[PDB]
Amino acid sequence: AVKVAINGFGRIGRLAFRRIQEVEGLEVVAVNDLTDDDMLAHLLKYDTMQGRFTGEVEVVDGGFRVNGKEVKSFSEPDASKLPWKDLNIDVVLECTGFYTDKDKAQAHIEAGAKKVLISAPATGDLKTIVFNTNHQELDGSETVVSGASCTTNSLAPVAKVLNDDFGLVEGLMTTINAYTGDQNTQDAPHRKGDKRRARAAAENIIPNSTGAAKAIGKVIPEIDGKLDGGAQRVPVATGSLTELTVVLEKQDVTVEQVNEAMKNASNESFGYTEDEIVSSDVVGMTYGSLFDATQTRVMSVGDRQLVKVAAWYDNEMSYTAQLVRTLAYLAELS
Amino acid sequence: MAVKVAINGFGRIGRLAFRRIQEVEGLEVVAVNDLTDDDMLAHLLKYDTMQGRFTGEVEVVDGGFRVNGKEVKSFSEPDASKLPWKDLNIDVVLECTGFYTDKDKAQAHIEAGAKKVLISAPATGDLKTIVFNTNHQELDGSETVVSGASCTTNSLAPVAKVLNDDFGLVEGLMTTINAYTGDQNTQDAPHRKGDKRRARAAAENIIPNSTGAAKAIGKVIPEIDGKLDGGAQRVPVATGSLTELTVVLEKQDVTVEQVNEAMKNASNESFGYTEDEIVSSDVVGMTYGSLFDATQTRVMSVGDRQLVKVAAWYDNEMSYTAQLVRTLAYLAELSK
Amino acid sequence: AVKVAINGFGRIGRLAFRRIQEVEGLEVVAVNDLTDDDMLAHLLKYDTMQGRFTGEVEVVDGGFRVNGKEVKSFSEPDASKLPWKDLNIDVVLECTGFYTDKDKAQAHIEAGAKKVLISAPATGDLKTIVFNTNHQELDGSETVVSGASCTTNSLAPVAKVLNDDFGLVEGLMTTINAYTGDQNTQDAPHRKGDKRRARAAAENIIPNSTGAAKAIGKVIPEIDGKLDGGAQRVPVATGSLTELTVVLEKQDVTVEQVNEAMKNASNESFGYTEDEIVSSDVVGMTYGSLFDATQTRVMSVGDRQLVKVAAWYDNEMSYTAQLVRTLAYLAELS
Amino acid sequence: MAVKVAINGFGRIGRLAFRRIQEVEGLEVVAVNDLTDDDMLAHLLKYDTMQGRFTGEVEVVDGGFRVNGKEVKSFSEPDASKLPWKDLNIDVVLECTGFYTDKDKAQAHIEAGAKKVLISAPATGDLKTIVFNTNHQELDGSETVVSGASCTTNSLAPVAKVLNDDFGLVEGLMTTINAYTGDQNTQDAPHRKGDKRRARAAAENIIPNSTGAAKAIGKVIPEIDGKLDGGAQRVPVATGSLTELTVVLEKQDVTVEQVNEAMKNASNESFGYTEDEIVSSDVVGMTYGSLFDATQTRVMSVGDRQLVKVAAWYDNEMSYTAQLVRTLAYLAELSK
Ligand SMILES: NC(=O)c1ccc[n+]([C@@H]2O[C@H](COP(=O)([O-])OP(=O)(O)OC[C@H]3O[C@@H](n4cnc5c(N)ncnc54)[C@H](O)[C@@H]3O)[C@@H](O)[C@H]2O)c1
Ligand SMILES: NC(=O)c1ccc[n+]([C@@H]2O[C@H](COP(=O)([O-])OP(=O)(O)OC[C@H]3O[C@@H](n4cnc5c(N)ncnc54)[C@H](O)[C@@H]3O)[C@@H](O)[C@H]2O)c1
Ligand SMILES: NC(=O)c1ccc[n+]([C@@H]2O[C@H](COP(=O)([O-])OP(=O)(O)OC[C@H]3O[C@@H](n4cnc5c(N)ncnc54)[C@H](O)[C@@H]3O)[C@@H](O)[C@H]2O)c1
Ligand SMILES: NC(=O)c1ccc[n+]([C@@H]2O[C@H](COP(=O)([O-])OP(=O)(O)OC[C@H]3O[C@@H](n4cnc5c(N)ncnc54)[C@H](O)[C@@H]3O)[C@@H](O)[C@H]2O)c1
Repeated sequence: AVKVAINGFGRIGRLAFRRIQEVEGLEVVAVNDLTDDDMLAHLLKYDTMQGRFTGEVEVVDGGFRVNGKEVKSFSEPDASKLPWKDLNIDVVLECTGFYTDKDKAQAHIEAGAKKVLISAPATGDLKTIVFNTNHQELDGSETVVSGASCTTNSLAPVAKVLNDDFGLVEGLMTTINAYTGDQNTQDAPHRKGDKRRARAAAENIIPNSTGAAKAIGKVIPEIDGKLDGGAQRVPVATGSLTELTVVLEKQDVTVEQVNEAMKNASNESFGYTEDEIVSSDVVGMTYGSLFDATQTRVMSVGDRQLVKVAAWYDNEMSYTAQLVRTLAYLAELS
Repeated sequence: MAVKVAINGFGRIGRLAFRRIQEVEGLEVVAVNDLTDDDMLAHLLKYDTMQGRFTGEVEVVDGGFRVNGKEVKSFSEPDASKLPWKDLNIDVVLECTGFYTDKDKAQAHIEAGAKKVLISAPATGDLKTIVFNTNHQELDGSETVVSGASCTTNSLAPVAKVLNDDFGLVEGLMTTINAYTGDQNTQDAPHRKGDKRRARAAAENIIPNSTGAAKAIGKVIPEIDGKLDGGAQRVPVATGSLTELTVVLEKQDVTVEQVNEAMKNASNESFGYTEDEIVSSDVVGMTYGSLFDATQTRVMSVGDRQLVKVAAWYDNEMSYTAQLVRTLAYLAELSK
Repeated sequence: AVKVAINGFGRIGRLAFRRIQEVEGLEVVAVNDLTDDDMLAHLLKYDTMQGRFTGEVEVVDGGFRVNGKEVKSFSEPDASKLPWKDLNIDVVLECTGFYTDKDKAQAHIEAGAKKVLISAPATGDLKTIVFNTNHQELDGSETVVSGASCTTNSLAPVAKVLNDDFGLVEGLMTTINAYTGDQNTQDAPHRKGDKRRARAAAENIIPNSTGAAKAIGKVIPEIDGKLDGGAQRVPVATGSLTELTVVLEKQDVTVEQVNEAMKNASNESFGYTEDEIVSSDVVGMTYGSLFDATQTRVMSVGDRQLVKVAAWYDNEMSYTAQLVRTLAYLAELS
Repeated sequence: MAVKVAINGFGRIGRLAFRRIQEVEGLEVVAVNDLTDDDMLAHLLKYDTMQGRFTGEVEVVDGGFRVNGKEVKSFSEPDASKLPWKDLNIDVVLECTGFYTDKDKAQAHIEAGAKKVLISAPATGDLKTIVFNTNHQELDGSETVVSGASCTTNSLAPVAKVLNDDFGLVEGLMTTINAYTGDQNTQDAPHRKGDKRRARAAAENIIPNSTGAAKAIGKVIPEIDGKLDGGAQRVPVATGSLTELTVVLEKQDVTVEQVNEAMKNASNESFGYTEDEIVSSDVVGMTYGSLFDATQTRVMSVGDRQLVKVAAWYDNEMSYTAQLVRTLAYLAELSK
């Protein structure tokens, strides 16, 4: 099996570990974080939104034992010091939020890992990959790769159908987002100077920036510059919805045509549903994006139309399932 | 003398309307009707989860409750036409039950003796739909049954009016991000109206749902009839809401700055303006019908083709209630 | 298989349905509520806290199809008008909350059902059963039985051990409960005139009465009149905790003896944990009561002691698993 | 003439302390220290999710920020000993960071040049722990570092005292059901202090946790040292909490009426009394250190053997803060 190390055993690190248990060909041999084994084992076993871990977890000498398998743990904040060469690490899943750039994540390679897959958008000379939208741009020789964001993974399959079938002129996005760990429990100073992420995450509708639409061109070059938008973070602990309002080249577009084109593009990353679901129904799903045909709207005034659509994602598990798909493909290629 | 008001439905809107009326001279709530008893009516006025403790003294007496010494008569009658409005010389009934959102049905109050009825919601039939400081001057005194429009309508109207007047509205789509309300279930359970989404645990979900606010904007602003549509996303905050509007405009080369300044230029007691990075809890209890947020203004340009996007905050409770009460005073002032 | 009808397809009724899916010898042939089949099917499929229905559901003619089997559905508020005679109903699971009385529940018997199991405490001379505490008091000649409350199923096995091993003098219970459907979404008149249940469920700590401790005599006669207490309903949508503070006859009681006696009494209804869990970790669990050893406390001043303990329960699934165990045992008899 | 206060840690307690001090004559906040900039400090003072908007004018100026024509200097210095307290003539530091909850560590402020330190939390080392209107009279003017106790301790002490004074306290156990606080994570994550329970999503769980409030009550009421213990359940409300106390007493044949009356007679500006069926949102912003709720009094009698339960509300924020600022003024007033 391909030997995987997880840097940052956080929400995405822990869910990625869970997901790897169920993909033949991949094995997590080491995790790194900023805490002790008592805490790491505990957070794997118990999960507020994603539920109890299936098998058994026991703290052992150099880390913890998950269903018979030993996993080594470390507490090394500076990634260049990690014993990656000695552990023969093939790929590092970079999930800390502190190495979101090609040169920063290069620290893992210096430590002896063959490749790095980052669990967020990242700056620098690197590929940004949404599985089943643009993973075929990987060739196996890449050393540092981005897995895009949760919002990008929800958006890209949708935007791609809109453009291929109808011709995208322009569009604006609003993502209605579960609150995340970069927000405060109570109003307090925010480390990044963000006066809105400073506010009590679970008591507020909180506007915030995102680059998912603005930077879509990294994933779909032919629509680069044609989208923008933002986020509204709201008090659900996981599960999100991307709403996209577009102008198209095709004229007299109907709801039926838009829904049908989306259904026709469905696969393991891109879901399709006509059920009147709500956000808790997407908790733990493995679709990168779940297109919801019940929310499609076409506004027509004379010859001029706006098309609006919406796709659900579990910002946690949807993204994680996409990340682990891209992980296996990157390993496959080499 | 003071305009004599009766509140039908001492719920969220009715109780807040009562509180707001204590702050406004010339209006007096003389009577309250609901489906409960005085112990409960008094308690719910005294204590309010989102809107805070009531400022005054509340005391249960025979026939109702005393508020700062002033007697309020209470009744527990579901059939509006049975109410003693003649004897109490009612001038306007604030209709906040959710069960009389129609011209003919609301006529029950007039039969019972009231002069006028103001309905706390959109309403069917041959009546005017009013957002204070957008189209309240369309009222001419002849009206006996009026709609105060919806919370979402009151947030949207002044925004849409500026967009159209200054830039020419071609078309647009709205999404409103809404506090959950009493027509939703606490736990996943069958829903009275067969709505499979309002059926779900209100404070645990992002819940899509319909709204007539954009579709029916033509009733408040005729010149844009049919040019807006949209929907809601109901989320787990107990009050406070945000309206996002994405539009196509006639004027070309529009900028963020131009839109913001135009919004600011139209500000008043109903239509507020802010450049502060506020969140939903900051508008709880505010008395603006709509609070434009200049920080959320965006412009997408691809060649000569633009989308323009704006957002205005509203406390679906106090924003709407403050507007409802301005319309009430105006509508009663026309009778004199 | 035993033919079951479910009256009230609500939180308990739907979860009992799910649970009944994995019990050979038990079959739901009919459901009754006050809504249409579309609503019923949808709420079976999708569940906010309990997750997606594991099988698959389809609306048909006079009810719905759940994995090959057909379930008849009705919309009859008056139970006496139900076709229980025609459908040969062996047991009605009474989950509406409107028939919590021996004589009231008799309507199902007149309608042609053989037995009624009520999913709550109920008045009149009938047996109140907590599975694995007193289900052997059933002899199979009973026509109407109560499955007790959620709190009673959490409290009974705890209380039994305390009395058996230490002798109960007297105690007070406080349960910290998930909010439930008898509460309002927003501050509003309450149907039962309760000025606390009238308040916004998910935005408050709400004190409220409970008859679980006061009526513990129905399940464990030897401690009748020895317990009382109340509830504090808080904003978690399911998952609850019972705390009990007692005076005991035995002297010099220690935390360790208490915990050891609980672990010794453990079974499939009464679990034991030394993990530092929180409420979301018991969501979906199948124990009626999970004793939490980390929460045991002993106060001593001279020879005088207060002993305190706590046990988790998913007021939803914990109760439901217990109700379905009682259903199967009750049905096995005549 | 004004006493010069510096607040170290402009957090939940630090900010509300600032607000409170605006009602106390002869007390002025001249300086604030934290880990951020004036943009952020000014914004968090203006807008408050649970306690509501600050009404005064706040603007960012060169040395810090200006509040209603009064200047406050701000710093961004994590090391208390490096603060310019001597230059600023600081009389008392209100230590609200959570990082100096120890006599010797808090000494850094004195070395920095502050005359006194009042810590907004329980604190280790050789110092007094003070609940205003329970034991503030213990202060004799020569204290250099003082603890203002915990929120729970302030809710508990006036209750424990009445019970002992009027009934003779044998022993008791406590559960406090608490609003979640900033020492908890928004989502399940490693916890900085290794606490596997505070590690969990604060707003989605009932979370058991320790509290020294009952166990360390002897520092406040010496005559009941060692007679109380208990813990906490942290639940998803953002502020507002309740202390439940179950006790055995020496006085026999005790009634709910005797207990409630004893509590009422003891009531003052620190210890409130209610017979209303309130919930947690009703105490948000209250200024009682403790609000006794007579509706929750219970007496369990089996033969001649009794258990007595009582319950007192507190806003863990404003109740505690109001108590801290009372102890602040009294401490400042000593030696004058
Ligand atoms: N949570 C989501 O919905 C989501 C979705 C998609 C992508 N992401 C991205 O994934 C990353 C992690 O997000 P998360 O929500 O899991 O955050 P998290 O805080 O839950 O996880 C971060 C973990 O990294 C650890 N860590 C921090 N610095 C470290 C260091 N220097 N060395 C080793 N460990 C360190 C922390 O202890 C923590 O356990 C971020 O880049 C985020 O943008 C998050
Ligand atoms: N809550 C909001 O944010 C909001 C905003 C704008 C408009 N509205 C509208 O105002 C109306 C009330 O909304 P709410 O949130 O206050 O609802 P609510 O449920 O809180 O209030 C309705 C009240 O009316 C009473 N009632 C019902 N039927 C009655 C009858 N037949 N006779 C007398 N009393 C009766 C109920 O007991 C309840 O107290 C609805 O039409 C709603 O659409 C609500
Ligand atoms: N929710 C819990 O944690 C819990 C736990 C233990 C016991 N219980 C008990 O179980 C019962 C149901 O509780 P719930 O939480 O599922 O409530 P619920 O409101 O979710 O379900 C009740 C269902 O019964 C239906 N109903 C009401 N009247 C009816 C009638 N006359 N005929 C047919 N159907 C009718 C309603 O439509 C609803 O779907 C109550 O007695 C309750 O006290 C609930
Ligand atoms: N919030 C409550 O309910 C409550 C009640 C009573 C007591 N307390 C106590 O008060 C203290 C603060 O609690 P809080 O809830 O306000 O926390 P908080 O996190 O909201 O505030 C702490 C503030 O101090 C700042 N800070 C941290 N280290 C600093 C440093 N070394 N120098 C300067 N500033 C620093 C932080 O940036 C933050 O703004 C804690 O000891 C807490 O236990 C809290």
